[PDB]
Amino acid sequence: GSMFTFLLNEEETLALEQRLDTARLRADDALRFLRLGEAEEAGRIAKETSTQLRAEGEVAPAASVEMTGRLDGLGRLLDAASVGYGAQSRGVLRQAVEKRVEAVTAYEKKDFAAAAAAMDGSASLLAGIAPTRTEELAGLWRLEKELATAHAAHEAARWTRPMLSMHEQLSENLYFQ
Amino acid sequence: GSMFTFLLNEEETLALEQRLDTARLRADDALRFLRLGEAEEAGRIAKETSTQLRAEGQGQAPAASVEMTGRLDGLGRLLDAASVGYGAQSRGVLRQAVEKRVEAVTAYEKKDFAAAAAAMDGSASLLAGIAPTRTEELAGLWRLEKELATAHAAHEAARWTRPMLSMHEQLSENLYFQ
Amino acid sequence: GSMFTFLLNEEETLALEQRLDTARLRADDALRFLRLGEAEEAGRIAKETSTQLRAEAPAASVEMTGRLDGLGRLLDAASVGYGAQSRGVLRQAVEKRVEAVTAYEKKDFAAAAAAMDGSASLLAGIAPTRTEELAGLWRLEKELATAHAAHEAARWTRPMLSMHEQLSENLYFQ
Repeated sequence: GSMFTFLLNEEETLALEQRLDTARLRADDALRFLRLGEAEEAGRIAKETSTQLRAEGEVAPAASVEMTGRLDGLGRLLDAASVGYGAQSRGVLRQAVEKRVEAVTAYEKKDFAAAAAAMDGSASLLAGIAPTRTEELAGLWRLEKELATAHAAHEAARWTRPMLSMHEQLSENLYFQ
Repeated sequence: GSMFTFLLNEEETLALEQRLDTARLRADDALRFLRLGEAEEAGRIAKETSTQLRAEGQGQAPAASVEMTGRLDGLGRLLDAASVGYGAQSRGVLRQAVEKRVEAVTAYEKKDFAAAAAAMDGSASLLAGIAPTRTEELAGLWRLEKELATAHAAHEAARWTRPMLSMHEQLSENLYFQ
Repeated sequence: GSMFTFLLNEEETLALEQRLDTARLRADDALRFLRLGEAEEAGRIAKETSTQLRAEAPAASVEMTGRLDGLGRLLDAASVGYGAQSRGVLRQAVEKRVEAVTAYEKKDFAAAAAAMDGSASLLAGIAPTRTEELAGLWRLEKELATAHAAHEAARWTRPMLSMHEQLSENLYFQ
């Protein structure tokens, strides 16, 4: 095809990339405890990870991108919950998955408010798998929502910053503005 | 990946990509029902998804190796879901299905892609034993995985034709790769 | 400030990549057997895959990231295959992976490597007559993380040496 190559000034994001990568490892291990029926420890890890992510932390993605990421976070939570509690709680887990199906239907219609509401419903239903650990399950869902938003903002800025530089260069070259 | 991004201004290529991603979410949720032993609902979703995906593709070439790499991943997804949903009761049947997947990977490594495709169909067929009243549902899930792998490889092939941005890796002050 | 591009066909690099991709498929199917409680067959495939990988200096941080991912795949397979009866052992193993991540975050890679080995060793307890097989699974995941880190380290020296050789040929032997 045809290639146009720009030389731009680097924006370094490595320490931020590693920080989100580490938060993702932490959330994964909280979910590994949930896969073993250990909601107390899963919740404690999630609370500390959320705390650390907020303490150490322009252009926002489109709402559709936010919901794509949050759907993935809900999927991770449901999959962990299903391994950890499917021996006993398939009734409640089926309800939670049904709600996630409604979230995808809303997402497909571009009704992102209904998508977000259905996803919150899905996570609330999981409280029924460990009713003495509902705060922990709620913290796991908050962490997944927080990591989804954080990754989407980093993925947005990763390409927005160079596209803005290119756009501004072409604007100067073509219109002398 | 993380070094490439595709401009999606054509809107019809936007809508085609979102349609494939959304059919993937649908198939994932059908597999989530299978992980809970709900083969009837898993199959109902798989058939609705296949029907809609085919209809919306109407009126709209990757190597055999590329097709099979994607189909192997679809088989992997189905096996993993069935193992969570039915491993407590049907490890005997699930073991047979995985053995057939192993044979498919051997055929794939030998570049015998016809044998690979056949061995994957045998793996999926053997899965019927975990839920003998829901054998049509289980075949519907496998067809959806194959259909999604075929569609994604096609969309991934029509990728070079679309405008795109790429970042080069800097090897030195004056030397880059892409 | 003129720009020149050398176009090179790296058939050997692609073949190396596919060899690692296929070994990933083999390792995954070993883990699939573990998810079904079939530790004997899992370890057999692991041993056979490690042998084939052997017949056919990494950066520390990259190898450690790969090892942590390998440990995650092993803990996830083991939780599915044995979580119904061996949760006490598996919980201890996950605790060690958490220690490994903390050490990794501090770039204390000796402590991270020790914790990961401890995590995998604790997994042995889920199938006490098959701990050789479970150890074999973990060795394969570490060998794969070493092979990917080695591949990444030599990713540019390979085509650079090929280019250097082609330029030398054209400049001095034509």
